[PDB]
Amino acid sequence: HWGYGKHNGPEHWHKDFPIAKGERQSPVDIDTHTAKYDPSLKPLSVSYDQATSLRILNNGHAFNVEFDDSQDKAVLKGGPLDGTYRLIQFHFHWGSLDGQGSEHTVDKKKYAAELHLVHWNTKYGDFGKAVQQPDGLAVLGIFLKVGSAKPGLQKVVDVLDSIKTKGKSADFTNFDPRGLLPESLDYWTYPGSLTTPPLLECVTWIVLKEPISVSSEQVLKFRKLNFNGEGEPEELMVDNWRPAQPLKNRQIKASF
Ligand SMILES: [Zn+2]
Repeated sequence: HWGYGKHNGPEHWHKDFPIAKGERQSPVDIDTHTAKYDPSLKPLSVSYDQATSLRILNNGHAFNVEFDDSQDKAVLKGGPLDGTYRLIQFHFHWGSLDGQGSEHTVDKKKYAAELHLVHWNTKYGDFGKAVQQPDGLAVLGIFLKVGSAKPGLQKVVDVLDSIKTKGKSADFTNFDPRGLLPESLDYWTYPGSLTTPPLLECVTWIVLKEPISVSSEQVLKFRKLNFNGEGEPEELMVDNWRPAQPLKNRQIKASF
């Protein structure tokens, strides 16, 4: 029964998911002055040319674009990672207002939204096994600021009318996730967690320094989605972000 409201939101999650107060929770504030350049970090390798998108789903918390991860088609390698991580889904977190919506912050700055490209370590064989390992997932996080339209986002924006409510899905084949990336792959990296229940501590976070720009009309369309199911009272899907969590005994490393 978790969500983002006063009564079921992030301040409540620890009662069902005690790891909410754990040692490696996400997101965090990235203090750009404290993050250390790690000259031994490799360039990220983002290999999305064979990505096979299947479906888009309103899960009552966000919308997920899901990929065929039955083989090594779209993978993330390099940077801080050992081995091959397969793309399984992406989703966003966003705000009711342009001044909030991101989960990570940069020197306490909040962006309008944040894109999460979720990958799993193929050495664990399936996604459900991967989330029970400390190096099971790699999530590529990309900030969204409101400015110019992102052309490669518009196919996603166009289909949101067809998945307005919780449990609706639509076929979403032949979507190229390369169109959501900024020019630069400079990043920050730290060990953390899923930012939604069950809050598992299985994620290597890779957060790109360069935001992408989306238009006010693009993010407006995200805010027309509904948290509720069809035939239930309308609740706009806005402010589906977890606030920054204590850094505790962690260092954020910069690739640049
Ligand atoms: Zn996320």
